[PDB]
Amino acid sequence: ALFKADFEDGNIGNWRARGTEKLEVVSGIGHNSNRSLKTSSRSETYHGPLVEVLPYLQKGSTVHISFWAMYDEGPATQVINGSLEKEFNRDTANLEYAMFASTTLNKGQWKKIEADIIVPAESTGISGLRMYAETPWKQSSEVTETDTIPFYVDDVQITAT
Ligand SMILES: O[C@@H]1[C@@H](O)[C@H](O[C@@H]2CO[C@@H](O[C@@H]3CO[C@@H](O[C@@H]4CO[C@@H](O)[C@H](O)[C@H]4O)[C@H](O)[C@H]3O)[C@H](O)[C@H]2O)OC[C@H]1O
Ligand SMILES: [Ca+2]
Repeated sequence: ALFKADFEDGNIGNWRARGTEKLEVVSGIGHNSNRSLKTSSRSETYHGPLVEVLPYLQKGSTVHISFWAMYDEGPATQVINGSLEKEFNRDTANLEYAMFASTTLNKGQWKKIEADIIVPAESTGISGLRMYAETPWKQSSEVTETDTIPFYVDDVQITAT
């Protein structure tokens, strides 16, 4: 148990948007609970809730990340991805991204996204590693309504292996 977010305290914490989207801890919508993190006002596939997690982890280790996600408007099914944003040498202009997991969700039902991930070693110069959720990438030219639907995440956990 290295990191846990259940949002039951109502606090956004260090969770942030990636662009112009809106994040809000809502009540009355949750995974077997009353609170969760809603992301809305998405206008890119890459808009989604993100949190910095490097400080919780040991560089050079393997950890297990999971979370639950739900959407309740738009298409009948939609893919949601779990991804990592990585910063090296404190160079904010040259960020990297990787999908670590993907599942197809049915409208209105909660489902788990999970995978092992590798935390790069110290000698890489890694300086940020942030987990986030999104829909499949993208492209601004081609982004649609179904791609940018609002969605909920809950019960985010990272664990040792
Ligand atoms: O292996 C490939 C993967 O690397 C790739 O991952 C996608 C890479 O693009 C990601 O979208 C990025 C997200 O960051 C945006 O920058 C923001 C916009 O400017 C400011 O508002 C803000 O400060 C920045 O954070 C960037 O514009 C956008 O392109 C996407 O989420 C990843 O899924 O996927 C394809 C694989 O082949
Ligand atoms: Ca919750």
